[PDB]
Amino acid sequence: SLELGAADIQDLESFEAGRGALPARAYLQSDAPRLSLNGEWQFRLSPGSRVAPDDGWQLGEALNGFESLPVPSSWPMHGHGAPAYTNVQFPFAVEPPHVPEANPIGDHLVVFEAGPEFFPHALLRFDGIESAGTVWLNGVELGTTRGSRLAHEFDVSGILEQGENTLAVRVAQFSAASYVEDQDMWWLPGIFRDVTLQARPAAGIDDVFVHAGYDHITGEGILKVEASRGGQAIDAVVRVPELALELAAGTEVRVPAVEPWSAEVPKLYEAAVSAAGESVALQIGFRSIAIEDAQFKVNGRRILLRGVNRHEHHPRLGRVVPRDVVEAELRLMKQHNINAIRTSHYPPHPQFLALADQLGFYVVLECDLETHGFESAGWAQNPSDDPQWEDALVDRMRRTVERDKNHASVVMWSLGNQAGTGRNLAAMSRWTKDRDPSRPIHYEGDWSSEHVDVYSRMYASQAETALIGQGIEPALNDAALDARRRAMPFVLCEYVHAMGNGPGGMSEYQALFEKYPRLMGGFVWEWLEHGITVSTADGVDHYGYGGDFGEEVHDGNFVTDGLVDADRRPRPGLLDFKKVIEPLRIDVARDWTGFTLRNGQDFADTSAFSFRYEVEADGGALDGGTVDVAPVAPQSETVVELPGSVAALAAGLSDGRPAVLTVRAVLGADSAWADAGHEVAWGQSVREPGAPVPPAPVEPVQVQDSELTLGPVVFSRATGMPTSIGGVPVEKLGLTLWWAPTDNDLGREWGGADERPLATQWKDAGLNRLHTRLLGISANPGQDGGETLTVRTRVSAADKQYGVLVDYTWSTDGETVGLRTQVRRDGTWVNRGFEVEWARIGLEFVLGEETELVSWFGQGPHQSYPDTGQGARAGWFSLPLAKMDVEYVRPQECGARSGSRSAALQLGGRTLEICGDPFALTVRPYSQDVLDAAAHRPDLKADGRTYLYVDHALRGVGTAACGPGVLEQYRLKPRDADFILTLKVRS
Amino acid sequence: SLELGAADIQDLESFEAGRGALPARAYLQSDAPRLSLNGEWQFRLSPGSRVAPDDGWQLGEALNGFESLPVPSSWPMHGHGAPAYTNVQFPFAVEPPHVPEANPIGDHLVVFEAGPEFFPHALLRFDGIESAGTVWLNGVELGTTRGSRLAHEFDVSGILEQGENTLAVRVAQFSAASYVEDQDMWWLPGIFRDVTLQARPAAGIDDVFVHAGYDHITGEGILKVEASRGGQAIDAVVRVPELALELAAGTEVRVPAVEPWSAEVPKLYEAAVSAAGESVALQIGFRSIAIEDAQFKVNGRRILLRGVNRHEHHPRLGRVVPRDVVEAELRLMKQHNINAIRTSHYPPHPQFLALADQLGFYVVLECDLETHGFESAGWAQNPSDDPQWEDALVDRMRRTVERDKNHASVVMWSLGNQAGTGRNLAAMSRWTKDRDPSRPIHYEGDWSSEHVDVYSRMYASQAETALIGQGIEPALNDAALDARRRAMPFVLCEYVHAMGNGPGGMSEYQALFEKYPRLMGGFVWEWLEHGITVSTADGVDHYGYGGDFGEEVHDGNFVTDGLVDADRRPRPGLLDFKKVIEPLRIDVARDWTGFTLRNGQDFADTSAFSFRYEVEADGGALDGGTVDVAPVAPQSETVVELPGSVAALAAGLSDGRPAVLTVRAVLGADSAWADAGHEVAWGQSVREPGAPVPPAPVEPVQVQDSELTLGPVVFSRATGMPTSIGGVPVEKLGLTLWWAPTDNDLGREWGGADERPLATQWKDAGLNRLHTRLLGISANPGQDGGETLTVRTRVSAADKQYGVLVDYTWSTDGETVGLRTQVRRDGTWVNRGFEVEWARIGLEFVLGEETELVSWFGQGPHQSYPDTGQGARAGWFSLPLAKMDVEYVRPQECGARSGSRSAALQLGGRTLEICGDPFALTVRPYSQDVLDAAAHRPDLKADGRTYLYVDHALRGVGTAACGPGVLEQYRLKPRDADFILTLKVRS
Ligand SMILES: OC[C@H]1O[C@@](CO)(O[C@H]2O[C@H](CO)[C@@H](O)[C@H](O)[C@H]2O)[C@@H](O)[C@@H]1O
Ligand SMILES: OC[C@H]1O[C@@](CO)(O[C@H]2O[C@H](CO)[C@@H](O)[C@H](O)[C@H]2O)[C@@H](O)[C@@H]1O
Ligand SMILES: OC[C@H]1O[C@@](CO)(O[C@H]2O[C@H](CO)[C@@H](O)[C@H](O)[C@H]2O)[C@@H](O)[C@@H]1O
Ligand code: NA
Ligand code: NA
Ligand code: NA
Ligand code: NA
Ligand code: NA
Repeated sequence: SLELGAADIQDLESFEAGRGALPARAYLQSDAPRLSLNGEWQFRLSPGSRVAPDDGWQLGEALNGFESLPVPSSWPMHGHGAPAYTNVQFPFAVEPPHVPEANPIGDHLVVFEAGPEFFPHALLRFDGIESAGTVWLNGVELGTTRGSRLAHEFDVSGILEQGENTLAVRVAQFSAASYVEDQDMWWLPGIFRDVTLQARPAAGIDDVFVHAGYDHITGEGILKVEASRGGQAIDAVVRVPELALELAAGTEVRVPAVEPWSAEVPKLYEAAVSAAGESVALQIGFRSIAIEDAQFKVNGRRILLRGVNRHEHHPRLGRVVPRDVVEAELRLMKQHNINAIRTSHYPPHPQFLALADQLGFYVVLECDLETHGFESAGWAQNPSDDPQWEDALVDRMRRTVERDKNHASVVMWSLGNQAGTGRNLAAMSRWTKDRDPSRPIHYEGDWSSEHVDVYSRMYASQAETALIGQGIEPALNDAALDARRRAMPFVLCEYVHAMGNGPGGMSEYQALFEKYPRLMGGFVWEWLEHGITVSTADGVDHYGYGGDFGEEVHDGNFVTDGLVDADRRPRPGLLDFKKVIEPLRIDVARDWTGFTLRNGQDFADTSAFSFRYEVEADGGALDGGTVDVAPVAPQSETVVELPGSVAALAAGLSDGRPAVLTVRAVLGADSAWADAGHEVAWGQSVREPGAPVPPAPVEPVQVQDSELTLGPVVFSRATGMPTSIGGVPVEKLGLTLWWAPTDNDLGREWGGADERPLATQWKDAGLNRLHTRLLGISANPGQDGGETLTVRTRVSAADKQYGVLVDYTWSTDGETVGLRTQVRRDGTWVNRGFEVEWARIGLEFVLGEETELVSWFGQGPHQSYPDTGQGARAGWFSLPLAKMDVEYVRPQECGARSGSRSAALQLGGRTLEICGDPFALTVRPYSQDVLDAAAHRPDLKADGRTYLYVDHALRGVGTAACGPGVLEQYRLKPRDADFILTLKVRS
Repeated sequence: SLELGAADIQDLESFEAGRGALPARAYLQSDAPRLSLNGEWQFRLSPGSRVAPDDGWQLGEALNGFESLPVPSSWPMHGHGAPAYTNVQFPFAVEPPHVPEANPIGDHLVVFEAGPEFFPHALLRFDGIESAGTVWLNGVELGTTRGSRLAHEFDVSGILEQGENTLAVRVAQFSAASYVEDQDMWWLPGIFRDVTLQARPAAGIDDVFVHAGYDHITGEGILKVEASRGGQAIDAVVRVPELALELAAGTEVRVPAVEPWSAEVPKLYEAAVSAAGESVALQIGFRSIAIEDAQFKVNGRRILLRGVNRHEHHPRLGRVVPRDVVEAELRLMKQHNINAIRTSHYPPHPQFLALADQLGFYVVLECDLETHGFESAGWAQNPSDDPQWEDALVDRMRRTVERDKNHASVVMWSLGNQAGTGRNLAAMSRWTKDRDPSRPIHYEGDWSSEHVDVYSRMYASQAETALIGQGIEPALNDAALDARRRAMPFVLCEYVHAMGNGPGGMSEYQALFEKYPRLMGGFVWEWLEHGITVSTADGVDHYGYGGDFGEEVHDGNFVTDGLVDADRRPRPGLLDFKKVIEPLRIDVARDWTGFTLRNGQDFADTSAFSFRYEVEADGGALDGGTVDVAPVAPQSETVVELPGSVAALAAGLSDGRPAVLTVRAVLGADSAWADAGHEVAWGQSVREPGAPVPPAPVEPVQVQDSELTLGPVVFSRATGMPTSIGGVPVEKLGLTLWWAPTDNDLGREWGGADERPLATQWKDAGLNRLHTRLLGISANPGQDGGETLTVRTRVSAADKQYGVLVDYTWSTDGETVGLRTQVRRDGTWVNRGFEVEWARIGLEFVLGEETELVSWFGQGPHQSYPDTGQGARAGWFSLPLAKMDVEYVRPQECGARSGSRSAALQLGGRTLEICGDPFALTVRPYSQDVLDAAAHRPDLKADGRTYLYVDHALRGVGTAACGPGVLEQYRLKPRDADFILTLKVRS
């Protein structure tokens, strides 16, 4: 037997959990001495175990090939190898427990000083190593770690020396554990969380288990704080000053009155549990969780989960998320009305839990387990059902539960994610129910729900959710399991996939959540895009995604699928989501006399809010103020009268003058997560502008050799298109039916016998390559010697027989231009046996000058499509051209403003104004073909023109990248259509 | 009505044939004065009719915007616009008779002098204008042309002036006629054939119709030469000096003895038909065509068509094919045993016909008609069935037939190609049968064969051809039409699609052609690749194809699908085809005493051939000479004894010494198409070398820290791979299962429920991204203290569970290395529900040095795959590395030499030798991933290494790009396998 490295590889292929570690326990704030070893370490990378040197480097002397590296780190974020993104696919051959030969081996070393306070007893703590670590101290092997997002501690008593010590950690990227860590995210090896030296004084406390229930009938707290040392219960004193409590650890007491903890009102009581040699500081939130009548209840009430799935990602540091970024993003979530977080799909940094307790989120704390890439072989060799993996998988769940069991914010334990069904998941569930019966068990991966307490699905359609909400979904084959599941409350652990332009269809889910008590709510997939900052040639910065780092196998931009970008800048989807889940409903009376107010919170009344009104018109604000609202109880409603001035202003409005009344609920005072005046909810009533009246056609057509003139518009006699409007140069005018595919349009819709993505259906149909034939140009009798001009055209694509006849009828009184567009199908829009859907029915104006400013009356400020835009409110908006765009990582259709009544483009010295019945407005400095061709933002280039899109109809954007496509009501099937616009140019 | 250009466009949209032209007639060699106007014209291009100037340019004075252009020309070959390639797709919206707005308009003008010999009467002749011409002479409109590959003539009497004249031609690229000219080829507008001024003397001859039949019972010729003027029969004298004939035009006579015309023996008699004012020169071939007993017969005998489809293309001049290129390519065809040409899919240049008469080809003369792009709408609006198109389509057939009706080589008229079924095709057939009953009618497009005389298909499988050959194919629904068709002979007008590496499966068709009299044979698709020469940055030259010229819609490299490249360099497919269709069969006796000889010709005996033998061995030729063969009649056979020296040499051969006896039939004398010694047919008998005997394993394994040594091979202990063999650096060794997809592998195979191209099946299966895990390395007891070395590995791909266990067992005596490779499936090779096929079972050696020379014993010199290589003969070959490659336009797998027994690579100072039971050999200076990624030849780059492929098994290459995929016997399904090689290095 002559091959090198067999012992190292045999360890990496082990099914066992780590070796040599102390018992799993809680992460506890203690007064015991501690020393963080975070900082600059020395690092050496080898390409595999068989060539990783056995050169005594653990002793730290004469190190050849080492360089400095910050720890904690994801080491491919610092030039060592490269990030690699796969979704489901494993990046190595599926032969568990075997590892590939190409397996980055990172040797880590740091020298540190240990003072006398770490003797006789201390330990070393590692809060995360991806995926397999071997640890030596002063050349002595302490043990190994498995479970990349889990904590390990090693006793160093009698190995640590007073004074200088050398810590050495060999980290393998891949191991047998990789087979159970197949989350959809970047593969990033490293020592990516804290390394800590902790003294273990005699007569100390190793573990604590807080039990703090709430009796919602009596208002009492039920408190018991367990404390142990070496796995044995110990004498300790628990003190809770604010509740006047001094009690023994280990005894259950009834606190006469406590204020209960919820995400809405995250009341925490400071406490300490003390033994002779060590004191632990705790924050106690009293709350009880119960499943009753097919509802998930906290403190006696059904709650609504307004959730997101939170991965840990940083665009420059990988899995290392700085604390200030964590604090800021949780405040951002609260500021967008989120009340719940799922830790997809592993425990977070241990510091996250106290922030969730404090700011207030319902947390689904999920174990580090995912075997998704076994699905493609029918789950053959799945670790979840393989007896050899039982100890490893129970260990993951044990470490998960033990670390975070004291936190009020944790309201469910999750076994893992997309790991199939199997006996080891049952073992993990049984262990958890025995250890901590206070929290229900979640696991979507087994739809029978045999070993869980809630029925969880991901991306179930709105239709299926409505059936589940009514308790009428199809039965399981097993009657006993069906009865159990039908009595469970239902949660969407992932829904309304937020990739690219979208997500559409959020309102339809939310209406069901509000209607059906069995529905717990849902967690958007996902909070953040995992973009990785990259540099172009001129040092331009942009986000990269799958395949941008040389991966042989990858899943492209599927890692950029979030409500916020990697730097936590909101995508439009977050602005819409904030509105969808707003915790108050404000319905403003049509006559502006008042508003109906429903408090949708579960526990809090409306006393935290100030209720403000404003009336706005073309010239700005006309009236505004605040109104007193007696506190509305949770789940109750009332009618609030507005001051008489408001309705009087509505009564005096001249007909056709637009005006908007907005009623807003804002924070009356600073909270922990935002300042006074922060907006939480709103409602509006709009007095719409009258339809624009088309101008009298009193100008005639002036005919020249090659041009025609009709008031302010010049036409080409060869094309029939305008070449200038009031001096503004027009390079092209034509019909649009297509847009640059969104991420959703690139996904298959599994619903019918056509599984081509919409984008492919469009390409096959030629919708991206329309051409127009001129049929004729004629002038017609207008008014008082005036003439209208009708240009007849037909739009089709090469090699297709279907088309649309498009007639433009132009009229002018000399200042205002009337444009009537009529579209008529000529032949059936069917291609490859399937009917062709359209993205829109609209016009593209290509103008020969650049636009500096875009203003409009309609919905804003951000984009809106038929099935999105909930956060776009009625008003007057004005933006520089650049701010009309949306910086999605892969450029795609975006930036449309649906519901526009008027628009004004400032092209240098002129202003082009458009009016009509509702239209969507888009303005870009590059063409649709440039947008579609661009894979990253630097691929976009301005060409000196303005591309102006005026759409009479748009389709929805849906969530077809993962989950439901566009709902039926928002699909755009070929039809005949006609629409009127007016245009005019101002200097 | 204000749009510009409506009259021009109305003409372009006309359904009528041209206007103003003289009656269609034959192309005739006359003594009437003539003046070619070919030469430098003046040319102006406009982008469409509506902007094409009406500026009096036809008068030729004050021309603004004109530049010189050669005529004839395809004008996009000279910088004016660009070539555009589509296969089926129309490049404009399918709204016949309407034309797109983007429609290149080329104005052509030339000034010329007309002497007195062109008065009083002359005409102007245009032999081709694509697609619509309007002609003016001295400002007077003569008429228009429709039918791009058809001739038009215009009477200029009284318009032509003595002295200077100005000819003006406006040419539209697209017209209504484009709908009926949808051939799979480049769209190339232009005046692309001759322009001629011809005097029409009084008492002349306008048309001639030669009837020259052959009575094969009596040997008589049946001759009647019709002559007419102004459409009326005239008095003229026919003289045929060689047959001692002087007869009146219009009278049928019986010539007592004539020598008949065939492609094999193209006897032509010179003749002249003379009136008082004009004499026409003719070449008369006597031959009669008959369909009898479901056979296509010429001169009383069934013939075998050994055919190609000939387009007219030139890589720098487009549709203009210089005469010297025509002459050379027809000689090249004869030199590759071709005897038949289909003029796909329009009449050729008129000069082609006399060359075919002279050199000898059976010609299928096809009308300019193809409506293929209507198929995708179920043939809705197909012109072939639209009454408005009757006159246009009958006109095309009339001009087709009238031009070429005097040529003996034309043995069938074809109505067109892929034009569906319809009443206008029936009209064309009826017109043709009435006008010229002497030639059968061909048209594949209507499978019922209602209006034809032969049953024609394209790309029918070998299986279906065998059924048709036996007369047992499934019946038509209509019993009367079925009876008619079952009594027709059967031709493949297109088969064994020759795109890229291939075509495979030619032998299986040919065996059927020889077995079944109903089978007429077939015409390969196609003779030439339509590559267009393009230049890179350093002025490197390469061929471009579809999409390389900016086309919005195109069909890529489907235009490069020929037996020869655009410069008429043979592809390997032509070398194989020559052998498949060789007209003699030579079967050499195993004992080398003689050979069996079958004469497969239809008319000629074997007297044109010299029969040569040669015996070759490792040291070169050992014996050779000629042998006398009494002439063998067509379709007969004989046994020919070889001189005794040959068998004596075979008897004396020491066992295991390779030697090859080749018997060849060459031209005994110069022919019109090749020189004496040109090889026509051959056969071989090979005395195979014994299996190489593996060396005694008497060397032990020498173990060092990181390396192992076993005689001349050094191994890495980390990988188990050799790092040098006898000093030759080895960078990598591993198993191969994949190759860079051929054009055929990129085509769908419609046969089963998996319609993914093989290339896609491979990509989905990960076959292009294999990885290898090392399982162990061990030494084992050899002989006399010697050791063998077994390296155990497993090959798989990321995210897959299937693999193959590959064990390498190495042995050496110190000079020769034995390598045994054993492959064993581990798990089922199924992916996405379908079994994964392999391209090969082989080894890739990546050597760290360049190869200058590759030599081998096996088959050669050119490439061979399991279902190709018929033209590769047994022998010893040696080539510089560059000449191992094949210059396909899109690089792809190619260059394998199947059937190799030994190989020698010269890498500088060393020679690496490989021996084994048969293996395929490939050697390249770049990797497979470079080959697969390259879209054009300049994308290939040498990297300083040698990539050496030794394959124990290969799959076939088939013709899946269009037609049958790999036949079952040549498919390579996953299996277990083992194979032995020996290696040794010489300095
Ligand atoms: O295919 C549905 C079926 O598969 C199971 C495991 O057998 O769940 C797996 O597949 C689901 C569908 O892709 C995933 O949603 C789930 O996460 C995964 O574990 C069954 O539970 C389910 O009935
Ligand atoms: O970082 C969270 C932090 O944001 C602050 C200050 O920026 O909150 C204010 O700022 C937000 C920026 O959009 C406002 O949207 C928000 O309404 C406002 O309170 C801090 O107060 C908060 O703690
Ligand atoms: O161009 C046709 C022309 O080729 C010639 C001379 O090249 O024929 C000879 O050349 C061929 C080149 O490969 C040989 O393969 C062929 O065997 C040989 O006769 C002319 O004779 C022929 O007319
Ligand atoms: Na609910
Ligand atoms: Na994702
Ligand atoms: Na108040
Ligand atoms: Na035959
Ligand atoms: Na082709």
